[PDB]
Amino acid sequence: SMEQVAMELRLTELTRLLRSVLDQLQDKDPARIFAQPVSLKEVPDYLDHIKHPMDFATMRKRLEAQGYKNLHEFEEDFDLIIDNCMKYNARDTVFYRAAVRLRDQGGVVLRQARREVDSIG
Repeated sequence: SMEQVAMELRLTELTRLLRSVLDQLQDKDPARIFAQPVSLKEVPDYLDHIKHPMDFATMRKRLEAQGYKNLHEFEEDFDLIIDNCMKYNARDTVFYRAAVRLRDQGGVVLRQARREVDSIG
């Protein structure tokens, strides 16, 4: 149907905007602390602690399969990256501190993304 196509074009454009959002958030992580999944070879107990692991590479795979239907779903995954780190690592660690800085800096980006998603529809 033509409606299915129109819907698919909207998803494609959302995907375009989320890719740009993703790039901007990932620049707020210059140490690449959140670039890849936590290694279960190197942190064998991780899944005892963290039930839904997340990282930027995993988001990017979902993104490129057009697997985010709306900004809320994408933000859920970004929040997992931050929140998982802030539970697993103590306050006095470079990891926890990196998460706080990512959260703080990403807030700005996500605030305008929401306006853009609403504005363009």
